[PDB]
This record gives sequence, structure tokens and C-alpha cells, in this order.
Amino acid sequence: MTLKAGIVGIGMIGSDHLRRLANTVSGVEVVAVCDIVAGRAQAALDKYAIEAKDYNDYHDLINDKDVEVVIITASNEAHADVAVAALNANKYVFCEKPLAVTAADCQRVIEAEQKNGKRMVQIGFMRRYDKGYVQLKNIIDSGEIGQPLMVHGRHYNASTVPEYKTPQAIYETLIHEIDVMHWLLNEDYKTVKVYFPRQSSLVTTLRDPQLVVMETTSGINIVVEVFVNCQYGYDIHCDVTGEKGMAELPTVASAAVRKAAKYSTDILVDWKQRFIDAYDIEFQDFFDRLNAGLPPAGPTSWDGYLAAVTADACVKSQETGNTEIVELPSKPDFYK
Amino acid sequence: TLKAGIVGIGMIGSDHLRRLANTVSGVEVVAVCDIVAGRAQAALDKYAIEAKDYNDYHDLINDKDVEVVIITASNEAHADVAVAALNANKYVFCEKPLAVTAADCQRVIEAEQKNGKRMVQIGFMRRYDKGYVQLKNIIDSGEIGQPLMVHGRHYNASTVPEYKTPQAIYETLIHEIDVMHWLLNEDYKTVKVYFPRQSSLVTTLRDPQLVVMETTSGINIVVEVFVNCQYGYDIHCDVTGEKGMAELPTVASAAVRKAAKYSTDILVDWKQRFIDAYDIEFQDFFDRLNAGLPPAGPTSWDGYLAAVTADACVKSQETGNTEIVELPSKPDFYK
Amino acid sequence: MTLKAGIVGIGMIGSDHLRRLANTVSGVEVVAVCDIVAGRAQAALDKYAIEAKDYNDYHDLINDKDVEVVIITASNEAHADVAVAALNANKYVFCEKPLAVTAADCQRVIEAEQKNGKRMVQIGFMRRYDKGYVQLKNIIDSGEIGQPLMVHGRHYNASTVPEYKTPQAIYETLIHEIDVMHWLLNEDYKTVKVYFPRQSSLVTTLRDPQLVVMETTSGINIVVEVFVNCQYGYDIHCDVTGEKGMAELPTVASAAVRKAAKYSTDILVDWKQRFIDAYDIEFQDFFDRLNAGLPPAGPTSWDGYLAAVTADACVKSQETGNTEIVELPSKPDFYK
Amino acid sequence: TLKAGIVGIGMIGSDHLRRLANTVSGVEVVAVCDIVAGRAQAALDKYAIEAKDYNDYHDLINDKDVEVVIITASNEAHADVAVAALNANKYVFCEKPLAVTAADCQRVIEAEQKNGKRMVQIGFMRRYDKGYVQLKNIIDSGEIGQPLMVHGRHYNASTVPEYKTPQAIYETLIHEIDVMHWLLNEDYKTVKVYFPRQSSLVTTLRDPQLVVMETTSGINIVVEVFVNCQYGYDIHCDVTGEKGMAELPTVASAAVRKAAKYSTDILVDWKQRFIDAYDIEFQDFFDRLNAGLPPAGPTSWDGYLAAVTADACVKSQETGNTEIVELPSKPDFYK
Ligand SMILES: NC(=O)c1ccc[n+]([C@@H]2O[C@H](COP(=O)([O-])OP(=O)(O)OC[C@H]3O[C@@H](n4cnc5c(N)ncnc54)[C@H](O)[C@@H]3O)[C@@H](O)[C@H]2O)c1
Ligand SMILES: NC(=O)c1ccc[n+]([C@@H]2O[C@H](COP(=O)([O-])OP(=O)(O)OC[C@H]3O[C@@H](n4cnc5c(N)ncnc54)[C@H](O)[C@@H]3O)[C@@H](O)[C@H]2O)c1
Ligand SMILES: NC(=O)c1ccc[n+]([C@@H]2O[C@H](COP(=O)([O-])OP(=O)(O)OC[C@H]3O[C@@H](n4cnc5c(N)ncnc54)[C@H](O)[C@@H]3O)[C@@H](O)[C@H]2O)c1
Ligand SMILES: NC(=O)c1ccc[n+]([C@@H]2O[C@H](COP(=O)([O-])OP(=O)(O)OC[C@H]3O[C@@H](n4cnc5c(N)ncnc54)[C@H](O)[C@@H]3O)[C@@H](O)[C@H]2O)c1
Ligand SMILES: [K+]
Repeated sequence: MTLKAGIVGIGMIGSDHLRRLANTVSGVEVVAVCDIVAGRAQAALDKYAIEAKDYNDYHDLINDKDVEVVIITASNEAHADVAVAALNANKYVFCEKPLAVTAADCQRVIEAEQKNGKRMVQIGFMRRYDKGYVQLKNIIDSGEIGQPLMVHGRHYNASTVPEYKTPQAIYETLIHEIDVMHWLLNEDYKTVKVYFPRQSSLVTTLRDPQLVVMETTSGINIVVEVFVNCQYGYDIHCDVTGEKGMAELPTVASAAVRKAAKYSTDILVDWKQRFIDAYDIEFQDFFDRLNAGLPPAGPTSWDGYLAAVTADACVKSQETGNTEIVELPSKPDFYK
Repeated sequence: TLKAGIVGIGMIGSDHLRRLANTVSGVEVVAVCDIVAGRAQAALDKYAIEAKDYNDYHDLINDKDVEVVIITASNEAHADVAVAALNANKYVFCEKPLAVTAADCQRVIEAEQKNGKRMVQIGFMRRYDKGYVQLKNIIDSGEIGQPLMVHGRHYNASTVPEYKTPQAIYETLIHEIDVMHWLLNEDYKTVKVYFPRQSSLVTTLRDPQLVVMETTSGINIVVEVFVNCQYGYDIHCDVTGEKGMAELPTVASAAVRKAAKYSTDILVDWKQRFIDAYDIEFQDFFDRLNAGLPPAGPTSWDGYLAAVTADACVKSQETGNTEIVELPSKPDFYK
Repeated sequence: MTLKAGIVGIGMIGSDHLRRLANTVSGVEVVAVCDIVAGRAQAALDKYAIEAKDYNDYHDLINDKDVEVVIITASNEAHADVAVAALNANKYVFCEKPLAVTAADCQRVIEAEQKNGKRMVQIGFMRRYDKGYVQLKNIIDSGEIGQPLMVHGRHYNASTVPEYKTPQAIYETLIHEIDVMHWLLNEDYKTVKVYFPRQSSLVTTLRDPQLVVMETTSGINIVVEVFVNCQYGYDIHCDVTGEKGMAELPTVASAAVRKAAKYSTDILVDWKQRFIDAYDIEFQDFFDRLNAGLPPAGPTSWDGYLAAVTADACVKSQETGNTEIVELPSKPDFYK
Repeated sequence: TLKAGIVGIGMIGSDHLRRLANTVSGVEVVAVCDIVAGRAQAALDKYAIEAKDYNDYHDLINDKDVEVVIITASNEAHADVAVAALNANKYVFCEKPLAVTAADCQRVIEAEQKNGKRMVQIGFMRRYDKGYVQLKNIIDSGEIGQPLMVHGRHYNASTVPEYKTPQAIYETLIHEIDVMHWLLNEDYKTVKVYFPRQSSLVTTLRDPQLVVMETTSGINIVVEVFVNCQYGYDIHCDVTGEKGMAELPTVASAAVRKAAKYSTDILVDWKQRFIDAYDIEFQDFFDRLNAGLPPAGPTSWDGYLAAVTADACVKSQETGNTEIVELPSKPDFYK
């Protein structure tokens, strides 16, 4: 059982995923490739000795009858248009996070998806396939630590380039916690509040670090410290305090050395290494289900819409200096 | 070798009585005092300690043998006892908190200043815990750069029915209020108490509580207080600086591999956590005093600062708003 | 560039590797299969929905013109015959560990390999591909802890079936340490000694635990505790003390729980989980090199001979109660 | 209050002199003794202690004032001082080792039995370490079932030139020899010293060493000894039972994240590792005695066992074979 995939957007992760889908994920052949920049797509096909047809306009890729599944790794600005066109053409869609920046752009995709009467979209929030997050999820769902009450998270990264501004702390970075905490706790957010701790004097190009207080609808208190120029490495923390215990996300194992009065392990520096395995796992799940004839079971268009709205309210909080309210429609039955 | 009189032989009083007589060098207990008749003598008898008993503390203070006054009485007597000792020109070791109100702290401060000699230490013992001294030294060395964020936890297994919402601040968070300020060498400008969803296992107070405190330079401190966390007594203190993070250690435990689990022990009894630091704070206090030096632990000023801060905290519990911490200029006397 | 594989021996691990090779490893296609038990091979084909020629005699699998690579997952007793026949037919060989039980059988494969006059054999000692082992190796080789002097290892397993006898603690279990420590240290063994500590009163089917002292040629002292009915799970330790520090092998990351006065993480119980990833990584390296037109770079026929002779001395030490000497010829230049 | 005289005011002598006058309750130091002239008094001078200074320990022993003799003299002197003290009917706290030769241990045992009363404690202080006590409790509860294999490490950063190959046993491993025996409630039957490849940074002794010991019931004990490991002072002790493993903790340290490393401190100064066990072993001793109870620490018989086993280790270094530990029957005096 094997499925035909077209990829739109052969940028940084476009290539990566191109390599993945032809070489690592089973039940999928890449038959079509597409980038708006002239040499791009073919250049990657060349890199990997992959044979696909190459299209400059994504529309012809989606119209290509070979193409059964559309994979969206293009720039955010493009996401909604490509997704809508795929859904209107009755094709499945894996779309990288975020679904789209605006709530409204997420709504058009939801609308396109429902007209098919069939769940057909998964979003690339890969942390849900990370094995440690899966372990944490199961501890929560087992009831072992009882009802969750408080959550403490850290999302730390060694440094940023100058073009990463204050809003990207939310849009690019926090967005992961936005999605993963929601999934861990099976709750939405009612409020968000971005605090600005003392500015790092190493950092001149954005406000950093930041401290976000989020309340879920039942009142679970989430604190996430975000420090994207913490200097020492890439470091994810997630602790959940329930009524009768606490559960802690593990980190990446390292050999340990005793040397010169110090007992030490490594902390990762390259952010891409942290959830690198989950990319393959999330696609493998997606392709296993579609090939089994079942709907996707990962993050949905609705999950993408949720994240967008929550991220939006955090950014608003940055600007106004106030707690902001998260406003969301009823979860459509379609997504239940 | 200084001669001490302990005022108030209750739960902590008797332990301090045993401690000063047996574990601390450069001091001997010459008098004791409690308003519940028998109490003071019972403890004397229990530990086979010979001291002059006093029912009224004024006599204990006037006693020409008593050179140092240790205050282990109920919060209400603190300020009254402290003031008299200072007016008698005697040194004071007072258990935390300094006093019930900010104004009582002001009363001690003025009595201390009238002696024109720094003479009071407060029993905020965490500053003497070896793990906190290590964390402080790491912060001060510049290893992690300038601190910008702090995350703390003060967890306890369960509380009795009598423990009320304001006690989360007054009895429990008070320790963090003092230790964070000492760690960072700053004061607070704002406090905010958030109440996460209420634990179904607790009906006698609001629990847990999440406190967000800002220092004068904008350092952000988050502390989770969960006094019915069920699992034990657990203290966390992580400091994120500009280029590193420093983590307070916990109590070492032997580790076990069995039935598919690797585990260590978490403390249950809150009294065991900083037990060592009582002996250490006292040894320091008397080593300085015997050496002709002023006390160098928490000052009357530190206790006033903790009072004002706790108040804003309790006021935040009530109002649902961020509350401002309002302080007068620090008097040079405390510098 | 893709190579075609016949797999001889579709048993517990053969079915597993049949699956990985077909579905997980790129640059390989499985075109043929063989097992001695009627219908066993085809059952796994069916199980996994893979099309391959099914042969009853491995000779016919080897002689099959589509087979370029022979994967040997048969019973130990068959390894040498299969490997020799595959080399005799100028096909590459991947062979599960051990290469063979007897030195003389390892020699037969060595001879057949050298008759080809090129390096064609990898043995499935998968620990060398495990990420923690690779990391430990890099610390050693960088000189950070200085010259290695002493090593402490543990190979623990929760329990064994009655069929598992005293010699198997060496043949099945220690064989992994036999090979990996030699790789870590770049040395052979000059002597081995098996102590029998106090017998576990929970164990009546073999002598357990066992404690093994091995000396490398330069005098590096290696101690390995083997407890295959330790009850608590599957647990691998490896510590290297050098002249100026110590390096410790990591274990499997686990979420941690604070509950009822205990702070804890999980210990694995299923042995197959521990090095599960290293299977994929080992074949992926094997097939990449082969497709690059390069010789395999994993454990060689000589490494399989080394492990055999050393295991034999350990078993001899079990029987005699004495330290036994490891007797080896000179490493052929062919294996350097 | 019991009255103590101390024989031998060297490194440890003067430290114990400080301990017994300062932080141990129920003991007064009334006499000291060192053979190097001025030595003893200089130490009394340092810590402002009033005490009678004797050149001859016989004199110290004959004081109407001295009830307890604390022996902190060179090993060579131990048996004579102890025999004499027990002869004059005085309690003995003796630092480890009891004596180096078994014959000298036997003389102390004979002296003690002639009193028909248990009177000697030995300063194997690890038994009072809080981590070893927890380890012991875990073993004894049955959590890990019957112990079968032990792995221990005794690492030290570096040694001075005067520290020789036999000292790896007599000074260093002696501690494991005693504490494994107490943990397991068992004696040894065989010992074997392996010599791994010699550290190139060590020219003055054979280092590291790897000791395989077998208890009477066949529990196998491996101890790695590395007294020039370079990195610090590091004690490891893992006990594998029938159904689990228990691990000695180490000294808790604050943790730092910085420059791509997560790290904690390893002690460098060997004296800091069990520093608390000294106060505790003495507090136990004097408590027991003050309550009219026999000492409950390591006995003369434990010192005898340590000596015989160490001897066999040193004999194994020399001969390169496994050596047998030959033990007589434990007298009932010591049960
Ligand atoms: N951890 C993760 O899930 C992960 C990591 C990084 C990026 N992403 C997401 O993946 C997406 C791609 O990011 P990137 O970092 O690879 O960016 P990129 O700029 O490197 O790649 C974007 C590519 O899309 C192409 N493109 C834009 N519009 C197109 C259109 N109309 N038709 C065809 N191609 C078009 C661009 O030419 C470019 O090659 C982003 O949406 C990003 O948020 C996800
Ligand atoms: N970790 C710590 O630093 C710590 C721990 C426990 C208690 N404390 C503090 O120690 C103080 C005593 O607490 P406790 O738990 O022992 O309380 P307690 O109630 O057991 O003891 C107080 C005693 O003082 C006596 N007393 C009250 N007023 C007096 C007066 N006018 N004159 C003489 N005696 C008087 C009471 O009769 C009582 O016996 C409190 O301030 C408390 O906050 C600090
Ligand atoms: N971690 C590891 O690398 C690892 C793990 C398990 C097994 N192994 C090894 O892999 C090999 C197979 O082990 P297993 O547990 O799958 O054994 P198994 O008994 O489950 O399978 C062996 C199979 O080979 C077949 N066989 C025997 N002779 C044959 C022949 N002449 N032609 C075709 N098939 C023949 C048998 O019919 C049997 O099905 C062994 O060498 C074992 O040591 C390695
Ligand atoms: N961790 C421990 O339990 C520990 C640590 C250090 C030393 N020790 C033991 O403590 C003892 C003393 O050790 P140290 O390092 O202080 O050595 P040291 O050499 O500094 O002290 C020995 C002292 O005793 C004196 N002395 C020798 N013979 C004497 C005699 N006949 N009469 C009176 N005094 C005599 C010496 O002059 C010297 O002052 C040793 O037995 C040693 O093994 C134990
Ligand atoms: K906005």
C-alpha cells in the first residue's frame, strides 16, 4: 500500500522532507515537486537522486492526477492558498506549522476541508510525536499525578539572528508550547499574559527573554519562560503539577564525564536536533493511516486555528501590556 | 562565651534551647521564659538544663547575667520583646517573621537605631543552608551573568484545617520573600497572586497559588506554592541569568533500581529540610558577637522588607490585582 | 542507487530485519527470502505485504541472479555455510552476531572472504551504532579523560527462560560487551576470568549472577557484572576510567514523577527496546557504503573471530575456575 | 559530662581536640599528650583550651580526671596506649586503624576482655555517614533482596610522594574493608588485588588498584581504588541484590547550565566528604556512655577484622595471587 505525494515549497525544510519522504517514510512516493524560485526544486531533486516532475505553479501540481497527497512546506504567506486548492481538488494535505498566520486564513482551510466531508488535513506540530511528550501525555491521561493544576515550561535557544523580532518569540517559538500544552492537557486557553523580565544586556535586536502566563478554560495555570538568546544551548522544559504529584518531561540523554572537579553532560545547541526523530514519526503515522484508509490522527486544521488565535492574543499582550482574552468558536463536530 | 536568655519555650523554643545549650559554642543559656506556667521548666527538666526561670520576660531582660536575648515567642510578643531587649542594650536573635505588622518592624528598627549599633538578627535560616550559599556564590561569581528570571517552588504534603489562605504568604512564602531578595540583592516593586484551579483535595484554603514578583530592576520571579501537594516537602529554586542557569540542589538520597523504576526519596517532614541551618545561623551569630563584631545575618531592615512584601501579597490575594510594593529609603544604618 | 537483498532465516529477528529492510532502510530492496521451516518465510512476507521470491534452499537464494546482498539471520549453526556460499558467489554479506560459535567456523568465512580479495562482510554487533556508544567512543578518542585504565560494565536483564543455560550468559549476552569494549578501547583481550558471586535464590535454572574480569593486551582492566535474572528490568552500564577523568555511558531518557515521597523514572524491561534504533542505523550505514561503491565499515569477519575466541575462553573459565588465556593469531592486513 | 584526655595532637588530634571541646556535648577535654615538645600546647594555644599537657600518655591515663582516652596518635602507638587505658579501666575511642598488625589488635582484645565490659570504639566514621546509614537501611529492609554483588570506588585527586603502594590498602581501602563488612553483616574469605595499566601521571606507587573480595557467603565485592584520579574525591558504592540495586548518594551540589554543558561540582578536598560523620560518631559514643551504655560503634573485633583482611590485601599485592582471609571464631564478648 503506497501513496503519491506532491511537495510545494522546497526551502530549508522542503528539502529535508523531500529526502524523508523518498528515503525514510514508507507507503509514500514523491512524484511532484514545486518551488517559486527558478532552480530550487530541481536542485534538491538533484541533490538526492530523486525523480519527480517539477512545477512552477502549485496549481498544476495539485491538478496533476499522479498527485494524491499535497505536502506544504512553502512560506507561511502561501499556506492557505495551497491548502484550499488541494482540498478543493479533493487531495490530502500535510501542512507545516503554523497553518497560517491569521485566524481567517485558517478558517478558509477549515471551510475547504469540510466541503470534502472528510478530515483531510494534518499540521506539522511534531512535538506530539516526540517520545518524551508521549510518555508525559500517558502519565497525565493515566491519572497518576491526578488533575493538572499548574504547568511550568521553558523554551530556550542559544541565539537569534537580527531579523527575528519580538513577535517571533510567539509566532515561531512559543507556538510549539501553544499547541503542545493544549494537547497535553486536552484544554483550550481562556487568557494569555506576556511579562517582560529584565532585558538581556547581550541582546539588542528584540525583547528577550519573555515570560508568558496562560490560563486554560478550567483554570490550569501555565507559565512558560521563553529565552531565545540564553547563550548556553537549546533546552526544553515541561513540568506538570497535578493534585497528587508532578510529572517532568525528560531531555536528551548524554554521556557524562567526571573531570577537573566537575560532573557534566552536554546540552544540545542545534535546535534542529531536538525533535529531529519526530519528523519521520509524524509522517509515518500520517501515511500509515491514509494507506489504511483512515483519517489522519495528528494536529488538525482546528488545532492550527487554535494556535493562530492564541499566538495572536499573546502578541496583542506584548503590545498592550495587558492580559488578553482568547476568543474561539465552538469546536466543530467535524473535528471531534 | 556569651550568656543568653530565651524568650518563649514552645515548639521551636525548646529546640533552640537544646541547640544553644548543646550544639552551639560561645554560648550558654542562663535564663528561660514562657507565659504558660510549667512550660519553660518542663523543657529545662527534659534536657537537664539549669537556667533561671522567668514568667515575665522583662525580668529575663533585666537579669544582669543575660547578655543576648533569643526570641522564640508567638509573633504577637516579638516586637514587644525585641524593643525591651534593645532598650536594655542587649543583642537580639529573633525568629522569623520579625513582627505581625510592618509598623511593628518600624518599632524595632527605631529601638535598634537608638542603640546606634547593629544588634538584631532574624531567623531566616535558608540563607545559611549550604545549598543556598553555593547558589549565591555561583550567582555572585558571574558564571551565569546577570539574573533575569527566577522560578521557585515551595511545596508541602498537607496542612491542618487551621492553616488559612493568608498563611500561604505569612508562614510559607515569607521564606522565599527573604531568600530571593538576598540572592539577587534587590527589593520588590510588584507582586501578583494567581490562583490556578483549586485542588479538590483541599477545602480549608486556596491552594495552590502562583506568585509573580518583580524586583526593582525588573527581574521576574515566579513561585509555585502548593502546601497540599501530597507527595512531600520539596523546594525548588532555579535562576536564569543572561548566559546560564543555576539550580538549587535538593537533599541527597540513596537511589534504588527495582521493579522497572529508578527512584530516590523525597522528604515528607518539613522540619528536616533546613534543620542544619539552625545550628549554622546561631554559630555565625555568636562567632561574630564573641569576636566583637556585629551580627551579619538578616537585619531588622530585612524583616521590615519581608513584612511590607508579604502584606502586598496578601492584599493581592484579596483584590485579584497586581499590587505595588512601597518602601522608604534604606537607612544607612542597615547598609 | 539500490541494492537487492536475499534474507536467509526468517525467524524472530529475520522477520524484524525483513520489515526494516523493506520499509525503513533506503538503498535496499528485498527480492528473496528463505527459511528451512515450511511456510515460515511466506507467512512473514504475508504479514508484511512484501513481494519476494521464496526459496527453500539458501543455495538457490544465493545463486538467484537478482540477489546482490545476502542477509544472514539464520540459526548460528548455519552462519558459516551460508556466509561461505555467499562469498563463493561474490555477493556481499551482512551476518547477525555471532559470526559463528567456533573459531574454526569464523576462519572458514575469513578464508572465503579473502579468496574474494575484497572486504564484503559486516557482523550485526549493533551496539557500535548506538548513539550513546558513539558518543562515549568520541570522548575516549578525543583524549578528554586520558588513557583508559579501568572499565566497569553491567549487562542486566530481568529474567530468562529455563532453556537459557550458564554458558549463554557469555554466548548470548556478554558477547555484546566482548565486542563493544574492544571497539571502544581499540584493544584485544589477553585474559579472562569468570567469578560466580553468591547464587540468586530466585534462580534455579543457571548460575546467576556472574562477574567477569577481562584484561586487555596493554593491561586495561575490565569488570562486567552479568545478572540476567535481576528482576528489575533491562539495564546496561558502561563506565571508562582514564588517567584524568571518567566517562559514563548514558541510559534511556524517561519522564520523571514526584509522587508519594518518591522521585522516579522508568527502567526498560523489554531488552529489544534498548538498541532498537541501532538496527536501522547499522544497515543504513551498510547499504550507504555499498551503494557508494565502498566496502562495509562495520564489525568485520575478524571482529567476529575475536568475539568467538574470547567467548570461548570465558566459557572455559566457567568450567575450570581459572583465569584463561585468549589465544589469537595476527590480524590479517586484509582486515585493517 | 564525661572527661577526656587525648593522646597525640597531630592533624586529626587537634581537629578532634576542637570537636570534643566545641561541638560534642557531654564531654570535657581535661588532658592532652604529644611526644613532640610544644606540639600539644600549641594546639591548646590555638583553640584557647584549658588542659593538662603530658609528655607521657601513662601519666595522662593515670589522671583521676581522665575517664575516656581518645587515641589520635600514630598507628605504631595505638596498641600500647589502648592496652594501658583498658588496664587502668578507662574507655577508649581509638582512630582507625586499630593497629596495623593483627597481633596488636589481639593485645587490645585481650586487654578489653580482661575488663569483661565493652569499652573500645574505633573511628571508622563512614558508619555514621547519613548516606551510608540510608544505604544500610535500604539493604536491611529487603527492598533489593539478598545482596550478591557490590561495586565500590575510592578515588582521590592526587597523593604526595611519600604515599606508597601498601597505603592504598592500609590508609584508603581500609574504609571500604570495614564499611562493606558492616553493610553486609559479613566477613571476608578471599581477597585479590589486580593491577590495571599504571597511570602515567603516577610515579610513586602502583595506581590504580582493583580489589576483588569474597565474603563468607560468596558475595563478590569489586572496589576500584584510584588515589591520583586527578578529578577529585569521589566515593561510589552500589549494592546489587536479588531483585534490585541500591546506590550510595554523593554530596549534593547546585547545578549549572552554561556553554552547552550541564554540570555539578565534585569535591576535591578529601576531608570534606565525611566531615559530619566525625561529630556524629563522637556524639553517639558520648551519648551512649553518658547513659551508662556500652559503645555501639565499631569494636576492637571490627579493628581486628579490618587488620587481617588488609594484611591479606597487601600480601596479594606482593604475591599477585588470591589470598585467603583466616579468621578465628568471633568471641561472644563482641556479639
Ligand atoms: N519544526 C518545524 O515544524 C518547522 C521548522 C522550520 C520551519 N517550519 C515551517 O516550514 C515552512 C517552511 O519554512 P522554511 O524555513 O523551509 O522556509 P524557506 O524560506 O527556506 O522555504 C520556503 C520555500 O517556499 C517557497 N515558496 C513560497 N511560495 C511558494 C509558492 N507560491 N509555490 C511554491 N513555492 C513557494 C520559497 O520559494 C521557499 O523555497 C514554514 O511555514 C515554517 O513555519 C516548520
Ligand atoms: N523555620 C523557622 O525559622 C521557624 C520554625 C518554626 C517557628 N518559627 C517561629 O518561631 C516563633 C515561635 O513559633 P513556635 O512554633 O515555637 O510557636 P509556639 O506557639 O509553639 O511557641 C510560642 C511560645 O511562646 C509563648 N509566649 C507567647 N507570648 C509570650 C510572651 N508575652 N512572653 C513569654 N512567652 C510568650 C507561648 O506561650 C508559647 O509557648 C514564631 O515566631 C514562628 O514564626 C520559625
Ligand atoms: N541483538 C542482536 O543482534 C540479535 C538479537 C537476536 C538474535 N540475533 C541473532 O540472529 C540469528 C537468528 O536468531 P533468531 O532469534 O531470529 O533465531 P530464530 O530461531 O527465531 O530464527 C532462526 C531461523 O533461521 C532458520 N534457519 C536455520 N537453518 C536454516 C537454513 N539452513 N536455511 C534457512 N533458514 C534456516 C530457522 O528455521 C529459524 O527460523 C542468531 O544468529 C542470533 O544470535 C541477534
Ligand atoms: N578519617 C579518619 O578516621 C582519619 C583521618 C586522619 C587520620 N586518622 C588516623 O588518626 C591517627 C593520627 O593521624 P594524623 O594524620 O593526625 O597523624 P599525625 O602524625 O599528624 O599525628 C600523630 C600524633 O601523635 C603523636 N605521637 C606519636 N607517638 C606518640 C606517643 N607514643 N605518645 C604520644 N603521642 C604520640 C605524634 O607526635 C603526632 O603528633 C592515625 O592513626 C590515622 O590513621 C584517621
Ligand atoms: K495583534
